[PDB]
Amino acid sequence: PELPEVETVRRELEKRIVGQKIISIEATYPRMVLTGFEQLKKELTGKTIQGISRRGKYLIFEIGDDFRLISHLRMEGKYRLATLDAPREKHDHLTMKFADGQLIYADVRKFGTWELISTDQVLPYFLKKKIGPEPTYEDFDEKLFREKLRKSTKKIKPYLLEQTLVAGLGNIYVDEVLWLAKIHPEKETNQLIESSIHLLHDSIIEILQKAIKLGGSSIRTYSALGSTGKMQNELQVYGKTGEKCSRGHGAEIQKIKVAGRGTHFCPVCQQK
DNA sequence: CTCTTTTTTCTCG
DNA sequence: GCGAGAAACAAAGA
Ligand SMILES: [Zn+2]
Repeated sequence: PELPEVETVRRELEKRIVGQKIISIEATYPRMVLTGFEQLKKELTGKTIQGISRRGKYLIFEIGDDFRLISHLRMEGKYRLATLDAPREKHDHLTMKFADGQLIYADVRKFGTWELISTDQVLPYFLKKKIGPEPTYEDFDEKLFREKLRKSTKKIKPYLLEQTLVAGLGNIYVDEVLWLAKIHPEKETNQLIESSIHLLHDSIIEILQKAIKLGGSSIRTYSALGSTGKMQNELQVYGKTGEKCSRGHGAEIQKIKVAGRGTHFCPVCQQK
């Protein structure tokens, strides 16, 4: 997932598991708990979930006053809420059991991670990762953004993916954003002029907030939280190779590889 | 059979 | 520091 999908999951969990006491925690893949599964089981068992937050693509479970469980779903992680007698599925790895249901984490590729940290360590955790601002008009300052782009000869798509200019873009929404802002993904950032950077800044905010409003992009429906999204029906370029650009000049969307990633763009709208 | 494809961190030169 | 490439891992498709 990217930020809109994680925010969608966050909202669903907030409605369903806040106020619930954790009765037990069980793992079939304890190695994804990077701070140690037995420690996490010992500390969180019997605690009540107080809230669910998010920073960038990270989910933050607030559990008791003093603990934060930071979860990253990486490429394929999925949460679902099930009854206590639901059968195990092949790629289920962790479960938090409540009195009347359980929260199950599944991840086919085993990339997702859980980290238990203290409340007063959450802000340092994200500072150490150098995560950039949230994609909102209030937090995402164009002036700093502009200065960072000016100092770099990185290509704009990979620099946006780093999460340091702004948090939350992944491959789908960086392709959508650069098409909307009419910028080629291999454009060196120090060549962008002020008006392009302004359009890019606003396009990042608008695309991600639209995606959040529509419940994220679900390339299929699942048993899992966040699988009811509708943003996938609004994508203009991601996965649209060979289809016509929707601005209607008859150009086909093309797919290239940029810094190892599949990259979809309109060669008329997005000139190098 | 092999190769390629689908977030963050790691290696190497 | 940089960029390129690969790796953690699993499954599907060519
Ligand atoms: Zn176009």
